[PDB]
Amino acid sequence: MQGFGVHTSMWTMNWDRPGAERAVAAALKYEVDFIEIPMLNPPAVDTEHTRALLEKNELRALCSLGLPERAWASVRPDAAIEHLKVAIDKTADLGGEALSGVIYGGIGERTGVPPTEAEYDNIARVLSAAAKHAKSRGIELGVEAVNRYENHLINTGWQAVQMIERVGADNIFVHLDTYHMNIEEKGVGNGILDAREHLKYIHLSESDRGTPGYGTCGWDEIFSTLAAIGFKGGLAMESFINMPPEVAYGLAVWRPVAKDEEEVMGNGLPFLRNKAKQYGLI
Amino acid sequence: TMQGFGVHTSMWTMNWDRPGAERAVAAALKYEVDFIEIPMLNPPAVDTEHTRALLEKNELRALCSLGLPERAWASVRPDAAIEHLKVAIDKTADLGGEALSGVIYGGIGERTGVPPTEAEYDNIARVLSAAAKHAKSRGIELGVEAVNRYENHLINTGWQAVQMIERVGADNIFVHLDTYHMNIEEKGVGNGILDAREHLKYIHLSESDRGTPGYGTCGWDEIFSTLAAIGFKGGLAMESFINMPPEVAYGLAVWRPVAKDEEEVMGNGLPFLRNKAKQYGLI
Amino acid sequence: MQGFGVHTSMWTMNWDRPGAERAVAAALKYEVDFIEIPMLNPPAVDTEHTRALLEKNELRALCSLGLPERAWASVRPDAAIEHLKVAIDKTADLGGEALSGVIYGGIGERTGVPPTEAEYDNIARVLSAAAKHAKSRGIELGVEAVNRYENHLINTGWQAVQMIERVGADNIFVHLDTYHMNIEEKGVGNGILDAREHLKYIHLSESDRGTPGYGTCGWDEIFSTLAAIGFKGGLAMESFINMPPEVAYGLAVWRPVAKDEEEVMGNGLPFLRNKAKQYGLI
Amino acid sequence: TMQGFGVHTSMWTMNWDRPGAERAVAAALKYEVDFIEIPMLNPPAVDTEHTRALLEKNELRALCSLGLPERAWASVRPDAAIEHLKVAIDKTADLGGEALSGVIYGGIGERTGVPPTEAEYDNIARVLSAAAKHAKSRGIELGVEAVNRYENHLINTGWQAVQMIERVGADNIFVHLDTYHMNIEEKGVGNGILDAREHLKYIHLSESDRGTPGYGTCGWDEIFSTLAAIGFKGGLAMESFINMPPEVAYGLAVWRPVAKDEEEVMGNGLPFLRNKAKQYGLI
Ligand SMILES: O=C(CO)[C@H](O)[C@@H](O)[C@H](O)CO
Ligand SMILES: O=C(CO)[C@H](O)[C@@H](O)[C@H](O)CO
Ligand SMILES: O=C(CO)[C@H](O)[C@@H](O)[C@H](O)CO
Ligand SMILES: O=C(CO)[C@H](O)[C@@H](O)[C@H](O)CO
Ligand SMILES: OC[C@]1(O)OC[C@@H](O)[C@H](O)[C@H]1O
Ligand SMILES: OC[C@]1(O)OC[C@@H](O)[C@H](O)[C@H]1O
Ligand SMILES: OC[C@]1(O)OC[C@@H](O)[C@H](O)[C@H]1O
Ligand SMILES: [Mg+2]
Ligand SMILES: [Mg+2]
Ligand SMILES: [Mg+2]
Ligand SMILES: [Mg+2]
Repeated sequence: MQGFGVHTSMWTMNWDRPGAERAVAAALKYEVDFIEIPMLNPPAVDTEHTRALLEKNELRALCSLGLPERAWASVRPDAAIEHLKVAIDKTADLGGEALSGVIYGGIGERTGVPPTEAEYDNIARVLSAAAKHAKSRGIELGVEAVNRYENHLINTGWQAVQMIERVGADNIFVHLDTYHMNIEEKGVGNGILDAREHLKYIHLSESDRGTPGYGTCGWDEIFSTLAAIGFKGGLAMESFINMPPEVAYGLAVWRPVAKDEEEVMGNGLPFLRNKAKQYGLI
Repeated sequence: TMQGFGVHTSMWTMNWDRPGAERAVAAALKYEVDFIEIPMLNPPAVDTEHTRALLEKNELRALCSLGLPERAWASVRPDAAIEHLKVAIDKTADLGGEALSGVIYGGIGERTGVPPTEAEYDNIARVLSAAAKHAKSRGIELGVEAVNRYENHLINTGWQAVQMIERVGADNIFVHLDTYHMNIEEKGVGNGILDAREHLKYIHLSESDRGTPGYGTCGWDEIFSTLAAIGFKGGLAMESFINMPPEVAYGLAVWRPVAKDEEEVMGNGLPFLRNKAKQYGLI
Repeated sequence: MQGFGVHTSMWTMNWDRPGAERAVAAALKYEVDFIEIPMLNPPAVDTEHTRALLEKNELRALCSLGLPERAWASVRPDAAIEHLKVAIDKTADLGGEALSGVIYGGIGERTGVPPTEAEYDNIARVLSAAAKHAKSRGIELGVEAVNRYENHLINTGWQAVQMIERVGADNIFVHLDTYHMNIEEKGVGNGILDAREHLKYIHLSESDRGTPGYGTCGWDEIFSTLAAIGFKGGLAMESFINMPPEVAYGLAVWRPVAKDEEEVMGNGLPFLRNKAKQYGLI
Repeated sequence: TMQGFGVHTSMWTMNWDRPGAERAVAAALKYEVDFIEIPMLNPPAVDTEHTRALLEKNELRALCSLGLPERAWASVRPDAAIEHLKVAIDKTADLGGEALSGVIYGGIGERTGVPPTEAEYDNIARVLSAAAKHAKSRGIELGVEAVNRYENHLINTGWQAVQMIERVGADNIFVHLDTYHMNIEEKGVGNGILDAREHLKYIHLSESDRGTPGYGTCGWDEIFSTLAAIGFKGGLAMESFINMPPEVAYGLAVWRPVAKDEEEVMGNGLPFLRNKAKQYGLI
């Protein structure tokens, strides 16, 4: 994945047929290169319809998800493997090139105590099996580090890399998110540095999930460090103008992040494209 | 109105028993602070006279802070919240504290999955009006600390805190901001200070990862410049989660160390904050 | 002045008839509230044409200059007074509301040692005379602090305020410039703080004189501090893009500051207006 | 190959005379820096055996820096520049210095009034080629420091510095950046580091007003993150003009104190920079 993309919560709450149409049409208005589609209810996704829309409008895609509690990999690894296999198949069927996000646990997952080796061992077994299935469908898997309040297992670039190393697959990458790094990284550039050998995808998300350029993220540090490590993967926006219901409780958007998609896309995407030009990103 | 620099004593003591109070006051003297913030996990157990004597002997000012336990969350159990707050207010006053602050309007862990409602805010306002009257009768103030979306769904920004203060209509409730929470919640960190400017009397100076101030993602120059520009008169209180007791830490989503040790946090973070306060004239 | 404006150097440094027309046309294109008119040669300005242009287009204006060497106030105060009187009359007659800039000296002053009381006494005598003339024509005067390399006399907000106190006039204000403050102020907000009782005008200029938003100025600190002191004066964008070479060389522009006007105005003005909205200056 | 932390000796002495050398070396030991950077502005006046003995006695490494005097500006008087640089290189080597850096291609305060020309750059390239051979004969390297538009019109950015190193084609010339200069010249400070990454061996960590690092407008987190990202392994050196060498004062434009004294800059600035280097995993 290359260039600029948008997580489709910018435009649709649910990836149903009307929502897919609405999101793809909106993406065309902004000349982005790809979209990121939530894979939160895999049997409900009409893959033939989404593939038709993507190919007609010359858009690339990937999918992302968080695991439902019934299938959290850390404690119910057999259910997690079965869920990920279905999500991988649907991602591949619609033409998506990867399945990323919190593929190792829940959005809002917490035991109340620090993560344990038994949990990480379960996650490793799940991701090893999922990565084999992904290879059979020709897609990659991404592991997104999220903040301490959304998951207790993988919060930093360094923890994400440790899991990629624990699994020992060749088709799992690290996915970072500036909103999460703004909380978790001891200096935001350190997350990028720690993840550099595996970093293929980054959510350029403002500190309050609003408009990039108008929060507390350290954008100049972020873009300088991406340029320094030779980043050439996907640059994707993530702003919860709409909230997918299956993850709303974990994402904690209790008030509007911005007025509407026109504001976030009209002000945020030019800011990010201009910063990528300024620091010479590949 | 607290003045100068202080510290939240969690780095030495979250259980304010007799040895814990001595340990915390000894730390405050070591680091030469102007005041301490005393956590009240269990208000009834506090020895008010021992603490009062310690503060007076050492010319240390203090305030107290807490969050409501689930049995007393104001949004849903306002009668129980009033009863909890009355005990904490009396203990604060009797030990010589000048205010009770923190998440006095709810608890860590509140989340409905939807936006806060008028019904919830009505209950919070009734609780804070009763608590404010009790605090007035004991000659202290109350502070409302805005915390981030994941800890509570009701008061996350300076502007929401001010709206609640206006809803209650008391004269002795102020806004308490926290740079760690503002780093998530405010649309530009200075905007929390700007929105709260008529009521801001206290700020937690905490790094973005609860570690060492100066070494994270908080915008310290914007924070201190904006405090100076609004003419901030109030407590500058350092807050770090280093050495917090495990069960408290886990409740605040601390799953891994926030910093190497106290010598990193206090040896690097306190001078950073004092230097910034001098730089921008807050001193 | 209130709202947003532009220093017209991007279209005109020589305020002749076609230059005035070109600048007012640009002001309307970018929907600004006011223009800052450079006065390289005050005697040559057609005051009636400019006044009619401003009035017809509902545009407000102020003027600015730096003193030429024959009239540097620190050493040639009588000549400085004569030069300022002519500029003040031209400003008032064209409908301008203030004369600002380096009205206390010139670009290129440098003794090699710290500024002296004798220098400051001559400047104060000049500004006292000029302020009285300005008052008789109904306009104010602004003192722009500029960096150490351009002039050795007034570099910080606090130095500007000390000169306002030394003169004792009631119609002189402080004019700050983010490009100069980025060098001179010990934390950029401190220039605004120190000048808070007298600050009525600010040049919003990137650190390299290029595109605001894309440099090393601390824009969030600048706008938050302006909001916090209750700033109600002019927000004026300044960029050296397309400056006439002669003038550019005198300001040490040895290479392009930006790609073109489309970059500077198309990226820079929205950035600044968005920041002003974000922090409630509007 | 300088490494670790060092200080430009204007922190402590206005001239590198015998009393000034003793003062500066003594102060450097008090702060446990790894090296000092000695101005080479009056080469025939430097007592090289005295400085060598002090450095060797106190286990301190050193390099030298300069700006060319107008009589020997390389862009217009290249033969004089070569003769001046040969003397400066010889004295640097005699006192045990490992490199000669700074504005070795022109003046501090050099200005024609118009943009730089190819003929000026041809002269500089010829000078630097000849100087680089002499430096190799004495076993030291040369550094080219980009400085801002008001101090020199020829080399202002990392990218311009690299273009000159490539033009000269000598393998013993490195790029030397300075955060005070990059704060003005680089379109985003990290771009200077990125542009110079193949040749960057030395950086002045100098605050935006030449005062205390951490208390100005330099983007330190961006600076340190980008240094770490490019694998920087050279010298990290402070530059604060507590004292002003007279031969460059007019060009450096320090008209008012940059800070209270050296105790304030070293006491607050060096720990800040060391802590940032640790934070981003340089040191
Ligand atoms: O940032 C995230 C959740 O905090 C993830 O990026 C998540 O939103 C997935 O995309 C769900 O589609
Ligand atoms: O920031 C806070 C919780 O997130 C509060 O400051 C908390 O630490 C309590 O009041 C502790 O007394
Ligand atoms: O910033 C400035 C010079 O450095 C001034 O603003 C200058 O542009 C003149 O006054 C222009 O009229
Ligand atoms: O930063 C500098 C001058 O602007 C340099 O470090 C200067 O010291 C010369 O290059 C050597 O003095
Ligand atoms: O693919 C075009 C279309 O409009 O997409 C949305 C879907 O609900 C509609 O049934 C279908 O006709
Ligand atoms: O002046 C700013 C401020 O918020 O004004 C109101 C006052 O209660 C506070 O002490 C002070 O910080
Ligand atoms: O090297 C020791 C010493 O003190 O350094 C300073 C120099 O002026 C003195 O002459 C010499 O004795
Ligand atoms: Mg994300
Ligand atoms: Mg707090
Ligand atoms: Mg200006
Ligand atoms: Mg330097």
